[PDB]
Amino acid sequence: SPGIWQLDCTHLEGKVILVAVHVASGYIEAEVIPAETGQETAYFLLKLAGRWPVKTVHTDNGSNFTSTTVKAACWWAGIKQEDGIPYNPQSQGVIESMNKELKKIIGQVRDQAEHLKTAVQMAVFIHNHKRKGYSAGERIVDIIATDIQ
Amino acid sequence: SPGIWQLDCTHLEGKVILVAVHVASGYIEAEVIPAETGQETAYFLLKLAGRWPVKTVHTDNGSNFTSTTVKAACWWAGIKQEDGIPYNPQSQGVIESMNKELKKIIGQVRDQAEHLKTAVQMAVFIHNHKRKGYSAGERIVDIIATDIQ
Ligand SMILES: CN(Cc1ccccc1C(=O)NCc1ccccc1)Cc1ccc2c(c1C(=O)O)OC[C@H](CCC(=O)O)O2
Ligand SMILES: CN(Cc1ccccc1C(=O)NCc1ccccc1)Cc1ccc2c(c1C(=O)O)OC[C@H](CCC(=O)O)O2
Ligand SMILES: [Cl-]
Ligand SMILES: [Cl-]
Repeated sequence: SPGIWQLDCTHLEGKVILVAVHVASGYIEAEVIPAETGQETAYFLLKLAGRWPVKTVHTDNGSNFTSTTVKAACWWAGIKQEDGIPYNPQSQGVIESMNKELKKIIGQVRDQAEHLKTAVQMAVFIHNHKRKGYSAGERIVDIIATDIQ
Repeated sequence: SPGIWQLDCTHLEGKVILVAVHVASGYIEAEVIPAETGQETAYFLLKLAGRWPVKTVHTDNGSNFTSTTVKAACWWAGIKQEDGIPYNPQSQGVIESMNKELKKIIGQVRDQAEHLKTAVQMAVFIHNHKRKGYSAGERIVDIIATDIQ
């Protein structure tokens, strides 16, 4: 499970926030895109996999699962592309809670930037650094390092 | 040194590739931008610092050191902004070598994408996964996890 990630798409201000969540740690990366296309999703996964050791991605919906551009990115980056069916129903609730948390943080910073993308990156920073006591950023590094060793 | 990063700007195809290098590991993040501005640099640092525990950034040039937008990003993200003067002359050679390596990789993948940004992300992936035997991606995680513990 050190290599498992989950995609998540949420909406704000008539734009799309694409999120990848490292399941085991709750660490996230995110970007603002005008719309959630296969090409946007593919590029996002390519970035993610160059930065972290991404073994498996649970796609956020059936369109991204189906997308041959997304499949091409997963092939390129050596990622196992999987569906995102919540066989464990707790997954649904976790993601919904996360989207609510992120939107709350974006609200708290929204006046510190003109553009939504800046606010989203501020929210990523706050989420990943928040101690709950370790932070998600500490947890992901410890989980992966333990795996390497 | 787990928290020390160096900025680096290189050019290709009439575009700018902005790179951050984790000094102790050689791990990199990079993006393609139309031009180096304070705003682009500030946004890049904001992204980097939300993803890794960035303590100190050696700026790539004096304009980015001076830029009040870059200083504002460093303030926001809790980064110590420093100059990039190669007091150790080996620094110069390392960054030059890295730029040549990255451009080499970009050439090797260039026909696998229409857009330069895609090729740059492929190059980031290849660089960070390359075993030198550990990869830069393994070294950065080990270095940071050892720091946390
Ligand atoms: C579609 N294209 C096809 C292609 C075109 C030419 C040669 C090979 C291929 C090919 O299939 N390569 C294999 C491959 C490797 C990795 C990932 C996917 C496929 C690749 C691609 C995907 C997402 C992008 C791209 C590009 C691009 O061509 O550069 O460009 C920027 C864009 C930014 C986000 C947005 O703007 O949506 O995301
Ligand atoms: C310039 N602006 C000033 C500002 C405007 C309104 C309110 C507060 C501030 C303010 O000073 N906040 C403190 C602050 C926090 C964090 C970093 C820097 C400053 C902030 C900013 C920087 C880089 C960006 C932005 C933005 C934006 O406003 O959203 O937008 C996307 C753009 C993308 C890259 C490109 O397009 O160059 O990079
Ligand atoms: Cl972090
Ligand atoms: Cl990696």
